[PDB]
Amino acid sequence: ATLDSWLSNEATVARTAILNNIGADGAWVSGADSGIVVASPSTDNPDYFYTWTRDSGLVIKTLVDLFRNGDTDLLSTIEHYISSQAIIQGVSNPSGDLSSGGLGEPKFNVDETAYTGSWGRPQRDGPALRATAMIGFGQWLLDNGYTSAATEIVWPLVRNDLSYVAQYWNQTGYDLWEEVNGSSFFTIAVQHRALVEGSAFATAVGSSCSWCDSQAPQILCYLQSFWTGSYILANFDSSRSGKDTNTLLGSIHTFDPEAGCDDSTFQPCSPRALANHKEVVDSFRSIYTLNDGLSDSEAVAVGRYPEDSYYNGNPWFLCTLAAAEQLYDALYQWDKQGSLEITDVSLDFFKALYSGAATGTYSSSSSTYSSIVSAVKTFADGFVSIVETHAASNGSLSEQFDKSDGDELSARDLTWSYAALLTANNRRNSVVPPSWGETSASSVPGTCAATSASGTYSSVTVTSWPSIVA
Ligand SMILES: *[C@@H]1O[C@H](CO)[C@@H](O[C@@H]2O[C@H](CO)[C@@H](O[C@@H]3O[C@H](CO[C@H]4O[C@H](CO[C@H]5O[C@H](CO)[C@@H](O)[C@H](O)[C@@H]5O)[C@@H](O)[C@H](O[C@H]5O[C@H](CO)[C@@H](O)[C@H](O)[C@@H]5O)[C@@H]4O)[C@@H](O)[C@H](O[C@H]4O[C@H](CO)[C@@H](O)[C@H](O)[C@@H]4O[C@H]4O[C@H](CO)[C@@H](O)[C@H](O)[C@@H]4O)[C@@H]3O)[C@H](O)[C@H]2NC(C)=O)[C@H](O)[C@H]1NC(C)=O
Ligand SMILES: *[C@@H]1O[C@H](CO)[C@@H](O[C@@H]2O[C@H](CO)[C@@H](O[C@@H]3O[C@H](CO)[C@@H](O)[C@H](O[C@H]4O[C@H](CO)[C@@H](O)[C@H](O)[C@@H]4O[C@H]4O[C@H](CO)[C@@H](O)[C@H](O)[C@@H]4O)[C@@H]3O)[C@H](O)[C@H]2NC(C)=O)[C@H](O)[C@H]1NC(C)=O
Ligand SMILES: *[C@H]1O[C@H](CO)[C@@H](O)[C@H](O)[C@@H]1O
Ligand SMILES: *[C@H]1O[C@H](CO)[C@@H](O)[C@H](O)[C@@H]1O
Ligand SMILES: *[C@H]1O[C@H](CO)[C@@H](O)[C@H](O)[C@@H]1O
Ligand SMILES: *[C@H]1O[C@H](CO)[C@@H](O)[C@H](O)[C@@H]1O
Ligand SMILES: *[C@H]1O[C@H](CO)[C@@H](O)[C@H](O)[C@@H]1O
Ligand SMILES: *[C@H]1O[C@H](CO)[C@@H](O)[C@H](O)[C@@H]1O
Ligand SMILES: *[C@H]1O[C@H](CO)[C@@H](O)[C@H](O)[C@@H]1O
Ligand SMILES: *[C@H]1O[C@H](CO)[C@@H](O)[C@H](O)[C@@H]1O
Ligand SMILES: *[C@H]1O[C@H](CO)[C@@H](O)[C@H](O)[C@@H]1O
Ligand SMILES: *[C@H]1O[C@H](CO)[C@@H](O)[C@H](O)[C@@H]1O
Repeated sequence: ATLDSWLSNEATVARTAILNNIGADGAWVSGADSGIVVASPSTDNPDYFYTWTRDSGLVIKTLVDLFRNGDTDLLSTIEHYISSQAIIQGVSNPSGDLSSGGLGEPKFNVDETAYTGSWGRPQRDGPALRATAMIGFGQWLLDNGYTSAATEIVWPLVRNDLSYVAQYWNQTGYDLWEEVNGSSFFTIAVQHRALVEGSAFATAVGSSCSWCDSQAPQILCYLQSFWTGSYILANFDSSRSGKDTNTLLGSIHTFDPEAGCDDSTFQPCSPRALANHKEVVDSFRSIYTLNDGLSDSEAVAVGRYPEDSYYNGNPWFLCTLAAAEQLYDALYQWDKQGSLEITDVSLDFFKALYSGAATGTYSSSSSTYSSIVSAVKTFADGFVSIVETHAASNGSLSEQFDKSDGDELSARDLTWSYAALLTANNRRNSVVPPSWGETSASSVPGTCAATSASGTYSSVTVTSWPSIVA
């Protein structure tokens, strides 16, 4: 009643707020160039008035999906983004130049100039995310007869990012939270996905990605090492416990609606992703006063990692939403399959929600299935109610919400917060993203090798966009 309604409304605010944070007509970000996604309009305490390759990549993939589903008015936004990326790719920065590491640079100034101070660089997820966002649009272009745009503009840009992923996946860098210098799950997971989908896209435009092909199975191989036997290790080279919403994000951003409950790829309904979900969420239950009194069967406010001290370490809107989004994704998957399986690995996850849980297979007409899917949906929705509870009255969503009183804190109107609302809502409604080919890319090689493949680098110039109609 309350929730369903709040969401319809929030989805509208979320779409507007996002556009307000994109140049060069964005109402909140005067100064940002055309196609530049600003993290937040907050210029002071904290200063988030920059454009991050990850943030923009995530937001744009979200907008691309809205567009393909009928939000035709987002066309110019997407086109501006792509054109801005042709320029950014060639900007010389502390990470290097186009062909010498430049692509791994985390953030840039909104005016498209390099950010030259000290930063946790490089961040190798960036290029994989940007490539995923473009491939989605490039697919639309091929399907609607704009073959030339797809082949001469998108492909060349994706080609750069994919060469980067193939070349450096096997090197340390900073995590998505920009603090741990090592090897991180999220990064590895989104890289694997980009290579696979880059390869298919390349073939579709009449070309190839030999380096996509040789490296994908190796990244997948390596990805298996993050499973500890209990949960997904967020990063190697860390002294933390390793329980981090990074791993939830990793699953949801690599969710393929055609995939079964594959452990190799950590799908939302995979026993490993389910076991992981409980361990990560449970880590926040006793550290936030806001969670005081809630039982193990109830949704709680979720932060990044239990050890977080950032602004004292508080719940984040996007983290809380990720916790719900994974569940909506699993429900979808179970429904499509027509069954749900409970294993020894996922028993704790299920039992906390449905105390009569026992291992076995449960068809969709079975009493147990109905019992579990209801409890799961209720649980997922509870995460969303927490968000509704703490959002501003006009719908404004901040980065964080206070661990004790739930007031909004840290960067205001965070673009990533709004994109996270949209995808969770979509998933809640059975609106899923296009497949990335997970079904021909979940086989793990017998032996993992520490390797790379060098692709090719070439600067792209976007002279003009054909007069596309949608
Ligand atoms: C829902 O409603 C909310 C509530 O109104 C809307 O949010 C508000 O949006 C406006 C813009 O439309 C923001 O205005 C901008 O404010 C900053 C200053 O912000 C700091 O100070 C604020 C006030 O400080 C005093 O008053 C408060 C009020 O009670 C006291 O609490 C304080 O103690 C002080 O006494 C303060 O409110 C701000 O806090 C918010 O942000 C922080 C940090 O991110 C959060 O932690 C907080 O929780 C809180 O959310 C903040 O501390 C100005 O700097 C901005 O001016 C720039 O932009 C103008 C145009 O937008 C321009 O005219 C100016 O010249 C200036 O331009 C410069 O900066 C731009 C970048 O932003 C550049 O692009 C530009 O080139 C140039 O360099 C602006 O005035 C409000 O801060 C914001 N308020 C809140 C509470 O968030 C919200 O948008 C609505 N949502 C929807 C979906 O509609
Ligand atoms: C480049 O690619 C190669 C090839 O894929 C990568 O090499 C593999 O590296 C993984 C990760 O180190 C490694 O797996 C380790 O094997 C050890 C021996 O079998 C294990 O002792 C070790 O255990 C850690 O991880 C477990 C989960 O897998 C945890 O349960 C366990 O507690 C350990 O975790 C703690 O210790 C680590 C230290 O390794 C610490 O950083 C953690 O934060 C945590 O505190 C691993 O299982 C494979 O054996 C390697 N494979 C090969 C063929 O050598 C290489 O890492 C890649 N390099 C980069 C930078 O990407
Ligand atoms: C993931 O993909 C592999 C093929 O690479 C399949 O064997 C598996 O069944 C799943 O579809
Ligand atoms: C599944 O396919 C992979 C490649 O994607 C192989 O390396 C593996 O051995 C299995 O045949
Ligand atoms: C890394 O290793 C693989 C095989 O182990 C090679 O094929 C590759 O060229 C790189 O040297
Ligand atoms: C990636 O790194 C490998 C090293 O294993 C090189 O052989 C390859 O040329 C590329 O630089
Ligand atoms: C990897 O190595 C190849 C071979 O030298 C280069 O052409 C490519 O630019 C990348 O550096
Ligand atoms: C790698 O390959 C691309 C395209 O095949 C070239 O344009 C580039 O100069 C490099 O040789
Ligand atoms: C490498 O490839 C790009 C994309 O086609 C060109 O713009 C550049 O001139 C070089 O041939
Ligand atoms: C490719 O890179 C060149 C510089 O090497 C740029 O001038 C061009 O704008 C594109 O970014
Ligand atoms: C795109 O094309 C222009 C030439 O028309 C180059 O100068 C630019 O670097 C990019 O390759
Ligand atoms: C538009 O025009 C420039 C100059 O010829 C090209 O380099 C660019 O790739 C696009 O075709």
